[PDB]
Amino acid sequence: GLMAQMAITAAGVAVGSAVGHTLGHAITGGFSGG
Amino acid sequence: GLMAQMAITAAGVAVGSAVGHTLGHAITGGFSGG
Amino acid sequence: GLMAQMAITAAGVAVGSAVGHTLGHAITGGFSGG
Amino acid sequence: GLMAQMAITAAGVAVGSAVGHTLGHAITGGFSGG
Amino acid sequence: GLMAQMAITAAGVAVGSAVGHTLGHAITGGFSGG
Amino acid sequence: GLMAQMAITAAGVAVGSAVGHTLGHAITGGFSGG
Amino acid sequence: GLMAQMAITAAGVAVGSAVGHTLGHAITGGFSGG
Amino acid sequence: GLMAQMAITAAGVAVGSAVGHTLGHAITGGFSGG
Amino acid sequence: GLMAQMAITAAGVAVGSAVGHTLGHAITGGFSGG
Amino acid sequence: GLMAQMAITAAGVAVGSAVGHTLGHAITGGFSGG
Amino acid sequence: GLMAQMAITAAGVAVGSAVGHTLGHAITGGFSGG
Amino acid sequence: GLMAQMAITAAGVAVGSAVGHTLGHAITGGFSGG
Amino acid sequence: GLMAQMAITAAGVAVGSAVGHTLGHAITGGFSGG
Amino acid sequence: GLMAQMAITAAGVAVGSAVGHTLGHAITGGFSGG
Amino acid sequence: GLMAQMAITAAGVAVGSAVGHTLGHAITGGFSGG
Amino acid sequence: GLMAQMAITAAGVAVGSAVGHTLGHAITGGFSGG
Amino acid sequence: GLMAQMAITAAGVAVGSAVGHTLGHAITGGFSGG
Amino acid sequence: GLMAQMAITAAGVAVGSAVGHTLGHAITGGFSGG
Repeated sequence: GLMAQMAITAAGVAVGSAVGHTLGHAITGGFSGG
Repeated sequence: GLMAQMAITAAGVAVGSAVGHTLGHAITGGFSGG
Repeated sequence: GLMAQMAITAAGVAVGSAVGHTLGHAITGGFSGG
Repeated sequence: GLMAQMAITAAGVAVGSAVGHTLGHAITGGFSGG
Repeated sequence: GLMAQMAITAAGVAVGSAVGHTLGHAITGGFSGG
Repeated sequence: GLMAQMAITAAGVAVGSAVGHTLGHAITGGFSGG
Repeated sequence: GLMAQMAITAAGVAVGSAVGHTLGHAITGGFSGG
Repeated sequence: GLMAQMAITAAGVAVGSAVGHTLGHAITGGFSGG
Repeated sequence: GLMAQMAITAAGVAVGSAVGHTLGHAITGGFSGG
Repeated sequence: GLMAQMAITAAGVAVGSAVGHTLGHAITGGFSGG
Repeated sequence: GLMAQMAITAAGVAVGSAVGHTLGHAITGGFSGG
Repeated sequence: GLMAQMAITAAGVAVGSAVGHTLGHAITGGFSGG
Repeated sequence: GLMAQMAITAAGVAVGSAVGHTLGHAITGGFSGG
Repeated sequence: GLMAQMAITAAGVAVGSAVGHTLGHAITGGFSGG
Repeated sequence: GLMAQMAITAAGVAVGSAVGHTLGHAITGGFSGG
Repeated sequence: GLMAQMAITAAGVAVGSAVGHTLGHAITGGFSGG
Repeated sequence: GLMAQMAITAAGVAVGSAVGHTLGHAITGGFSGG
Repeated sequence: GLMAQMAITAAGVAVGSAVGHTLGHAITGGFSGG
C-alpha cells in the first residue's frame, strides 16, 4: 500500500519538442505538504 | 491498496509538439495536502 | 482496492500538437486534499 | 474494489491538435477532497 | 465492485482538432468530494 | 456490481472538430459528492 | 508502503528538444514540506 | 517504507537537446523542508 | 526506510546537449532544511 | 492527390474481442503490385 | 502526394483481446512489390 | 511525396492481450520487393 | 520523399500482454529485397 | 529522402509482458538484401 | 538520404517483462546482406 | 547519408526484466555481410 | 556517410534484471563479414 | 566515414543485475572477418 502525493507515471516517453513547462511542478505561492 | 493524490498514468507517450504546460502541476495559490 | 484522488489513465498517448494546458493540474486558488 | 475521485481512462489517444485545456483539471477556487 | 466519482472511459480516441476544454474537469467554485 | 456517479463510456471516439466543452465536467457553483 | 511527496516516474525518456522547464520543480514563493 | 520529499525517477534518459531548466529544482524564494 | 529531501534518480543518462541548468539545484533566496 | 493501393482508415478503434484475421492482409497465392 | 502500397492508419487503437492475426501482413506464397 | 511499401500507422496503441501474430509481417514463401 | 520497404509506425504503444510474435518480421523462406 | 528496408518506428513503447518474439526479425531460411 | 537495412527505432522504451526474443535479430540459416 | 546493415536505435531504454535474447543478434548458421 | 554492419544504438539504458543474452552477438556457426 | 563491423554504442549504461552474457561477443564456431 504505497502513497504518492504527486505522481506522474509515464513508462514510455518520447517528446519531439516541448517549449515551456513539461512534466513538472510549476508551484508558485504556497503548498501545505506537511 | 495504494493511494495517489495526483496520478497521471500514461504508459505509452509520444508527443510531437507541446507548447506550454504539459503533463504537470501548474499549481498557483494554495494546496492543502497535509 | 486502490484509490486515486486525481487519476488520468491513458495507455496509448500520441499528441501531434497541443498548445496550452495538456493532461495536467492547472490548479489555482485552493484545494483541500488533507 | 477500487475507487477514483477523478478518473479519465482513455486507452488509445491520438490528438492531431488541441489548443487549450485538454484531458486535465482546470480547477479554480476550491475543492474539498479530504 | 469498483466506484468512480468522475469516470470518462474512452477506449479509442482520435481528435483531429479540439479548441478549448476537452475531456477534463473545468471545475470552478466548489466541489465536496469528501 | 459497480457504481459510477458520472459515467461517459464511448468506446470508439473520432472527433473531426469540437470548439468548446467536449466530453467533460463544466461544473460551476457546487456539487455534493460526499 | 512507500510515500513520495513529489514523484515523477518515467521509465523510458527520449526528449528530442525541450526549451524551458522540463521534468522538474519550478517552485517559487513557499512550500511547507515539514 | 521509504519517503521522498522530491523524487524524479527516470530509469532510461536520452535528451537530444534541452535549453534551460531540465530535471532539477529551480527553487526561488523559500522552502520549508524542516 | 530511507529518506531523501531532494532525490533525482536517473539510472541511464545520455545527454547529447544541454545548455543551462541540468539535473541540479538552482536554489536562490532561502531554503530551510534544518 | 494521394493514392493508396490498400487503405483501411479507422480513426477510433475499440475491439473487445477478435478471434482470427482482423484489419489486415491475409494474402495467399499472388498479388501483382508492381 | 504520398503513396502507400499497404496502409492501415488507425489513430486510436484499444484492443481488449485479439487471438490470431491482428493488424498485419499474413503474406504467404508470393507478392510482386517491385 | 513519401512512399511506403508496407505501412501500418497506429498513433495510439493499447493492447490488453494479443496471442499470436500482432501488427507484423508473417511473410512465408516469397516476396519480390526489389 | 522517403521510402520504407517495411514500416510499422506506432507512436504510443502500451502492451499489457502479448504472447507470440509482436510488431516484428517472422520471415521464413525467402525475401528478395535487393 | 531516406530509405529503410525494415523499419519499425515506435516512439513511446511500454510493454507490460511479452513472451516470445517481440519487435524484431525472426528471419529463417534466406533473405536477399544485396 | 540515409539507408537502414534493418531499422527498429523506438525512442521511449519501457519493458516490464519480456521472456524470449526482444527487439533483436533471431536470424537462422542464411542472410545475403552483401 | 549513413548506412546501417543492422540498426536498433532505442534512445530511452528501461527493462524491468528480460529472460533470454534481448536487443541483440542471435545469428546461427550463416550471414553474408561482405 | 558512416556504415555499421551491426549497430545497436541505445542512448539511455537501465536494466533492472536480464538473465541470458543481452545486447550482444550470440553468433554460432558462421558469419561472412569480409 | 567510419565503419564498424560490430558496434554496440550505449552512452548511459546502468545495470542492476545481469546473469550471463551481457553486451559482448559469445562467438562460437567460425567468423570470417578478413
